[PDB]
Amino acid sequence: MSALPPVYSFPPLYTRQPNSLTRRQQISTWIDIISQYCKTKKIWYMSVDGTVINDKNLFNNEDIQRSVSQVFIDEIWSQMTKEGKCLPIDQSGRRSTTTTRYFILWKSLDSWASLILQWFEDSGKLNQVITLYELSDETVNWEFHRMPESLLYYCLKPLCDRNRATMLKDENDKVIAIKV
Amino acid sequence: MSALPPVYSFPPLYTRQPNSLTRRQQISTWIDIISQYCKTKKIWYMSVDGTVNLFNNEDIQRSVSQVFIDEIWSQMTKEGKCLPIDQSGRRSSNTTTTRYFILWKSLDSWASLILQWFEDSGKLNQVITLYELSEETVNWEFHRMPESLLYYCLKPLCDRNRATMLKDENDKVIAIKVV
Repeated sequence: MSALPPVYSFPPLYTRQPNSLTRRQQISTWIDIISQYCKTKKIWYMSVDGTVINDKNLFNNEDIQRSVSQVFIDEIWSQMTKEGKCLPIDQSGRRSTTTTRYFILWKSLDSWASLILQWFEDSGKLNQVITLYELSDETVNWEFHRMPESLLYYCLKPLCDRNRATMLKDENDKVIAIKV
Repeated sequence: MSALPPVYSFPPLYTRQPNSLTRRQQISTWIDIISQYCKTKKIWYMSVDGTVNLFNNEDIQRSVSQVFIDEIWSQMTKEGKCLPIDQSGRRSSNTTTTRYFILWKSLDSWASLILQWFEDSGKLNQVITLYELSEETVNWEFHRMPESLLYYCLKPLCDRNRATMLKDENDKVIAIKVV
């Protein structure tokens, strides 16, 4: 129960800082604000310009009348990407081939992998075949509930490695369900 | 969460901001940094100048002006995030407040957690001292809290008629019973 910080309204933050050292910190702060934000609002996608997609822009502070330059924002993303805090995706899968938006990873993919895997066991379904769609129905209500399927797919992949699961695709080789 | 946020190293923060609006936020950010710091390092006292220090960033080579710091404290005091005290107990600004009791947890809040322990330990009728309350049965967030400050968290219990305090020959609260 938190979302946006008090520093989120501190102007000097929106101004990029000339200084390898400083900028390095300032960016972390932003990285951090992002995760915390998406996390509490249970959001998953962020457009490169900061727009939030809903299963509303975080770099444009209306109240403070300030906005982070795209130039900086980009620095923010890469940095966040280098750190594994976000995932570059295009009109669908992992791409940073015209990456259009980001999958904010406040929880590692492997981490999500576990929590989902967990669910499966903590619900005995550890042998059945459930779809990704139902993965986000009434039965689910762990942090990952409502997570897009495309992104859900990336959280399950870890289960395919670690040989704990097998995915099932439809006629158009699209993952639709999975058995763990 | 560490003792210091990433913003703790963001210079612009140490510079006071000319602006009722802005400063107001900047201060909250500092208030916040303090609580969070003290909380995780399980610290309780902070000297007005910041000695825990926390206002003098060595790595960043930057330090908040006392002027600002004072604004920080009052603001933090208005909010009830801290408690002003002289070498003794609660003591107002001028009235020689020498240090602060950082309230990362409201007094009423602490009040509850302590009350809680009592019930969660059935001792809800006995007479335990503040010393034992701080120093081998206690291990909730309040474990190790100074007695003087512990006293202020129990007071709420005297109000709400849930407890009675017992002082020694030198009218010093030593124990308490919170039936």
